[PDB]
Amino acid sequence: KVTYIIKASNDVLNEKTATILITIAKKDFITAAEVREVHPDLGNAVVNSNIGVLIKKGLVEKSGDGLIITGEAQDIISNAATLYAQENAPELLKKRATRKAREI
DNA sequence: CCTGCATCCGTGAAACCATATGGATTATTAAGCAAAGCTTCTTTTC
Repeated sequence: KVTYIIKASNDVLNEKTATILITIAKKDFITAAEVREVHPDLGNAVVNSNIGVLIKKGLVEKSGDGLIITGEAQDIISNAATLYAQENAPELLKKRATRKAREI
């Protein structure tokens, strides 16, 4: 899960901003009060510190009240589900028959 | 010199040679593209 996140980010993160990053990429332009709501274990300035890291890294930014990742963090998520497909859903990553097509 | 008349000017109702030259035009090809067509997964029927 966050193994693929922090591993896919080359360990630039910790688990707090990992699951917060799952929350931000999970619903587009959500409020940080919902982030603190689904993270009751973390403090208000702990969540705001982790958003200070993602803003500090420039991944998650605002749109007025908006909160969303950029495309590079999106590539980190898609690599995370890629390795999650390599190790957790192996037959989901498959391929069917391919047409040639035409023969002389 | 300055008063006094005249006027008059405005003002409206050839051909060629040569030499670059580059920009304009044409051809030629790589990319791409919409449309078609396999391949498998559901969906509907008896």
